Amino acid sequence: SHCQKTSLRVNFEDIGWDSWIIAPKEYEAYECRGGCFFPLADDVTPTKHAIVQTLVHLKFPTKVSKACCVPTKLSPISVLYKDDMGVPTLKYHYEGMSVAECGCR
Amino acid sequence: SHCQKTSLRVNFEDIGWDSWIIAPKEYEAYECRGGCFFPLADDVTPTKHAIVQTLVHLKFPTKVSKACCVPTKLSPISVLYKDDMGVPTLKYHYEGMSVAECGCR
Ligand SMILES: [Cl-]
Ligand SMILES: [Cl-]
Ligand SMILES: [Cl-]
Ligand SMILES: [Cl-]
Ligand SMILES: [Cl-]
Ligand SMILES: [Cl-]
Ligand SMILES: [Cl-]
Ligand SMILES: [Cl-]
Ligand SMILES: [Cl-]
Ligand SMILES: [Cl-]
Ligand SMILES: [Cl-]
Ligand SMILES: [Cl-]
Ligand SMILES: [Cl-]
Ligand SMILES: [Cl-]
Ligand SMILES: [Cl-]
Ligand SMILES: [Cl-]
Ligand SMILES: [Cl-]
Ligand SMILES: [Cl-]
Ligand code: NA
Ligand code: NA
Ligand code: NA
Ligand code: NA
Ligand code: NA
Ligand code: NA
Repeated sequence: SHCQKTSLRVNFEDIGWDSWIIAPKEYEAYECRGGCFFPLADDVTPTKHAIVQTLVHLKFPTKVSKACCVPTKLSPISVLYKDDMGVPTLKYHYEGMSVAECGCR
Repeated sequence: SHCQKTSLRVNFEDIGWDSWIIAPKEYEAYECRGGCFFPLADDVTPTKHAIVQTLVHLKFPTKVSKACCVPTKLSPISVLYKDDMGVPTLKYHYEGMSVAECGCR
């Protein structure tokens, strides 16, 4: 029950990107679910600040917050997008769109 | 009320690091408080995945989660630590201990 990568299928029409993304209709974004708490896992790759914060949160839960599970590396997808001239263009590596790694931060 | 850097003073005795950190006693870790929601701010430097996720969260709040405000860059501190030989040693740049920048991820 710790920080890891789960599935998240994102339909572009739901987020209102349909007016400038022809295809695909949906894609697999993934998301990062899971607690950042001790005992920690081997591959959350946690920062020292995350560790410190998680501990101060144990001592002072009402004041300080836990560290979050977040994407630590991202991947491109390809998209077929409406050009300002109204000409379908391909964006081969549309950066930052899918999750490669999660971690505590 | 958006993602930004607030103060967080961390006493090493509270987190149980006192047994191997002689000095300092306390330091300024900072933390990243604030919502990741729209309308966004100019300097959250948000990733496309964070933006997509925040939108899917609006449509499906019970299922998907918001994007978190997290440290995006960190700074060292210096620490005076007990060596395994029992000899105070200085760790001049103890990396990853303080927040330099926050962002939505
Ligand atoms: Cl899904
Ligand atoms: Cl466990
Ligand atoms: Cl641990
Ligand atoms: Cl670190
Ligand atoms: Cl809180
Ligand atoms: Cl472009
Ligand atoms: Cl490209
Ligand atoms: Cl290529
Ligand atoms: Cl891009
Ligand atoms: Cl404080
Ligand atoms: Cl606002
Ligand atoms: Cl915005
Ligand atoms: Cl991005
Ligand atoms: Cl949820
Ligand atoms: Cl060392
Ligand atoms: Cl050093
Ligand atoms: Cl130096
Ligand atoms: Cl280090
Ligand atoms: Na969904
Ligand atoms: Na408290
Ligand atoms: Na390629
Ligand atoms: Na405090
Ligand atoms: Na829902
Ligand atoms: Na220096």
